[PDB]
Amino acid sequence: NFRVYYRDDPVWKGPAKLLEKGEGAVVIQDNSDIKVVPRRKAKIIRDYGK
Amino acid sequence: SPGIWQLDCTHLEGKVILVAVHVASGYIEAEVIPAETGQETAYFLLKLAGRWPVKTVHTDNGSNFTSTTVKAACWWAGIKQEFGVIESMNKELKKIIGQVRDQAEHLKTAVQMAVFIHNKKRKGGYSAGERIVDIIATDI
Amino acid sequence: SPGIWQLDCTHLEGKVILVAVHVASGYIEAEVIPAETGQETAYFLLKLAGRWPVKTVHTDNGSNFTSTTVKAACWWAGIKQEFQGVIESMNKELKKIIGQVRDQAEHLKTAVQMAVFIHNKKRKGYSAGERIVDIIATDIQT
Amino acid sequence: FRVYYRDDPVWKGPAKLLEKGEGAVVIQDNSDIKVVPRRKAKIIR
Ligand SMILES: Cc1ccc(C2CC2)c(-c2ccc3c(c2)CCCO3)c1[C@H](OC1CC1)C(=O)O
Ligand SMILES: Cc1ccc(C2CC2)c(-c2ccc3c(c2)CCCO3)c1[C@H](OC1CC1)C(=O)O
Ligand SMILES: [Cl-]
Ligand SMILES: [Mg+2]
Ligand SMILES: [Mg+2]
Repeated sequence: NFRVYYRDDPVWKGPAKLLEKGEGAVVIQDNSDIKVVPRRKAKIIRDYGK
Repeated sequence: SPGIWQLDCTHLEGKVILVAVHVASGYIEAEVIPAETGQETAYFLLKLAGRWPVKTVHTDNGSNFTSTTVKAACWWAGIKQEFGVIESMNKELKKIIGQVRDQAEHLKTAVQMAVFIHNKKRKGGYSAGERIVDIIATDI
Repeated sequence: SPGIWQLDCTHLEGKVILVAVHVASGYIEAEVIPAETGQETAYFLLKLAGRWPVKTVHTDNGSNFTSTTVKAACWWAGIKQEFQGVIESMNKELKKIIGQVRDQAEHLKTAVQMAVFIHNKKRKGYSAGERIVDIIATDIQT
Repeated sequence: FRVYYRDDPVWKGPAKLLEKGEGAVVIQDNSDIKVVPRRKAKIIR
């Protein structure tokens, strides 16, 4: 439903699983690694086309 | 299938031409992009997906097609990615461009003239532009 | 008529958005052009004419629409030019969808195409993208 | 079969194509016989 794309490296990483959305950061899981990414450096894109 | 497309890049005069073909009809769309990047490729797909029911896109392993930006566009638009119709179409497009090249200053103008000529030509009888509209309307 | 279109330019973030609407269906196509000139307008029409059976285009008296470059493009593609409500109402509708999704993308051109996608895929059920394909295919098959 | 040209950066035309040379084109615009260089002419079929 939701997929998160992020930057750590200007190359955009992802897609990652959305674990939690905070007011200043998002918690994601890329592969087996849990990452905390600020809101400004993340893109939570929904499968709108469906 | 009415929703399968093939995309690939061809080159003329040092410029990058991104071509999309509707496999079931031969209908084509092309655009000269300033760089062969995932950002330009994803923007091309977003425009295409808003015009036609794009369900599956078949490309080679080009770095612009496997880029993260394209994956995000296909995910948002609900497009599935899979990795000789498009190759035969690039040569067909290149041939019409060479026949009309001297009629325009810019290559991008000749490209769209060639896309116009290809999509409007009947077999001998429907054109590729008529077939894709026919195939999609029947699917509705 | 299945071949009547309306074209007009709107502005957001200092950028020029050229919009084309299929009157009989409400289907839209938009593009952010680097300049509001006849050359950019003619190139847009050449892409549109290779896409749909464009027979008549209705515009205002903007200098880009009355330019010689656009007249040359309309002649080559066999397009008749005529010089309101539909495109004016569609510029506001497009701007409304862009404002709802603007923060989802860095570039304005990404938001315009997301809004074009949203507008053409929204049903009522019949969506605008389904209507133009249905209207044009009915003219072909009959 | 149609010639657009520049005499003024505004493109003039359409004019009738009479002859296409390697460095110039002979055209008729309105009732005038004009001769225009190749670089300042658009010969569209
Ligand atoms: C730059 C330029 C300047 C003047 C004109 C015309 C005669 C005034 C054109 C032009 C327009 C339409 C057209 C053709 C040429 C040739 C065949 C298809 O229809 C162009 C054209 O680019 C513009 C984006 C289309 C180009 O690439 O030459
Ligand atoms: C510049 C940039 C960088 C990274 C990405 C993505 C994160 C991988 C995207 C992007 C691509 C597709 C997409 C979205 C964003 C959001 C919703 C619709 O689908 C863009 C995008 O521009 C690209 C020409 C579309 C923009 O304007 O933000
Ligand atoms: Cl937080
Ligand atoms: Mg390739
Ligand atoms: Mg206007």
